[PDB]
Amino acid sequence: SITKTELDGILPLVARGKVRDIYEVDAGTLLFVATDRISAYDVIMENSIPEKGILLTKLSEFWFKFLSNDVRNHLVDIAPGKTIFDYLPAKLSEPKYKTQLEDRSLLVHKHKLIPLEVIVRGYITGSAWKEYVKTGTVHGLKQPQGLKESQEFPEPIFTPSTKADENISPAQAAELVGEDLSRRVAELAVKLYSKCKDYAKEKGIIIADTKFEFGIDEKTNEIILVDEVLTPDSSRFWNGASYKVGESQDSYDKQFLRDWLTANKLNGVNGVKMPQDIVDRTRAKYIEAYETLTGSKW
Ligand SMILES: Nc1ncnc2c1ncn2[C@@H]1O[C@H](COP(=O)(O)OP(=O)(O)OP(=O)(O)O)[C@@H](O)[C@H]1O
Ligand SMILES: Nc1ncnc2c1ncn2[C@@H]1O[C@H](COP(=O)(O)O)[C@@H](O)[C@H]1O
Ligand SMILES: [Mg+2]
Ligand SMILES: [Mg+2]
Repeated sequence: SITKTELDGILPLVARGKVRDIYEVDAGTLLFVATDRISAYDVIMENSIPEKGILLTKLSEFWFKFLSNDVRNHLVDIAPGKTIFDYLPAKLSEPKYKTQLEDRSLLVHKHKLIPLEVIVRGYITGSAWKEYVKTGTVHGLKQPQGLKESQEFPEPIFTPSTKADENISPAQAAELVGEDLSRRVAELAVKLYSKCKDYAKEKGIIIADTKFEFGIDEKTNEIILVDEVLTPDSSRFWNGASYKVGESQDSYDKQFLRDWLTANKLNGVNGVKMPQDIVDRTRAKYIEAYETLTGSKW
């Protein structure tokens, strides 16, 4: 398992997120390394879920391919017969480095990002449900009366956010990134979410909502799908089997972890080591999401 990548300065670091380490490959290219870290209640666990980052990378690769005729994406085309390692400095093929990178890394074009978190919600839950119960709105948008918890919205909706996160209205998104650009990302995001939500539902997973990020290629005026796509870290995954309108749903991937944290008053606490049984049960859910959605065997 890979918790924290250690590349000994071979590439400069651009960022470390909750789960991913981002390196600069060259002036036009980044390397996104998904680690096996996991977060709950906005804090990272001390220990890892082995191979989570491989599974999530491969799931993202599946979705990029699934959506290849719908949207351009940031992946660098790896030539036939080659691997990402052929596009990286030779030293990163040495075992001490290759073992940290293989199967969990994506080579991506640097794009100009549209600085907006493009959340699409298919189902009313989370902060959207809380706001709705209080004022009948979601990100300020008036909703029909009588929706029940976890109910499907009449149509999936664009509900933007700004990173720290702040739920904002569509009008505020247009202030931030321009009216026409906000309109284009909203329309595209809803199309992409709906297609993938329908596919996943037929496989038995409900993707209640998802967070996309987009770039813009200004030379072609094309919106580019970037960042994390339709993983349980970027989305709310629910078990289809146990879906019941009018109540909360278990987290597909994190409910075992959340239950254990809650039982021990560890929600939100730093430095927490998960017990082996929690690690194992959580890992098995990632493998099942990967196998069910991609049709591949792990
Ligand atoms: N193709 C792209 N080109 C340039 N930047 C990108 C591209 N795709 C995503 N990014 C940016 O790269 C970074 C991805 O890092 P990552 O999402 O793993 O961590 P984070 O956003 O800092 O924290 P978090 O774990 O909460 O997402 C983000 O700053 C994201 O907006
Ligand atoms: N941009 C990329 N970064 C890292 N791995 C990639 C990338 N593109 C494709 N791959 C991997 O290369 C293999 C062949 O994919 P493809 O190049 O699309 O034919 C797959 O197993 C992918 O996981
Ligand atoms: Mg991010
Ligand atoms: Mg992803």
